[PDB]
Amino acid sequence: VNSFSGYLKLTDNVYIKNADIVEEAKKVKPTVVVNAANVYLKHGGGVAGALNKATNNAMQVESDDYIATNGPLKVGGSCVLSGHNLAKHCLHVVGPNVNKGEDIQLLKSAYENFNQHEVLLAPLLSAGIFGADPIHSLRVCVDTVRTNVYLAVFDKNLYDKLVSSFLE
Ligand SMILES: Nc1nccc2ccccc12
Repeated sequence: VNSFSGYLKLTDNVYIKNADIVEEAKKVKPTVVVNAANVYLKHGGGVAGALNKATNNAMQVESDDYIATNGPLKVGGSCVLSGHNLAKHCLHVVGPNVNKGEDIQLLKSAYENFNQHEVLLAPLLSAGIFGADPIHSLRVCVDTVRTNVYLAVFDKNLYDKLVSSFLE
């Protein structure tokens, strides 16, 4: 149904809300939720752990089956797997992990994966355990994504800083 509500329109195609992405998925019934994935699709932490728990581990079971046959993703890459109870599809996108020395330039590649989907519910890529500057990630999103992205930011303080930064 893609019933997004209460988002702040930043650009013609980028929207943001102070919300929990899992509760958004339940409310919106998006066609596509983006996962903040790693290359092995091991969803023990970060947004990936939240999404996987909300699928009662179905996302991890599917992901383990996928990796054993298909091999890992690349940093900056993506795959499309089931959305389970959260969405029709899950776009698993690997942003660079700058806490582990990966090149922040790959954040552009990461966001380019969104352009194959008309509308997405997504987290800010490379945030949290991936260590990138969230203000920078929002700029790369706005500069790179051409399709309609609805960003959910959990932490109110961080939301407020992102919106302030963007309106400067
Ligand atoms: N659950 C959730 N939703 C949106 C953004 C997040 C960022 C980090 C952890 C959880 C998040």
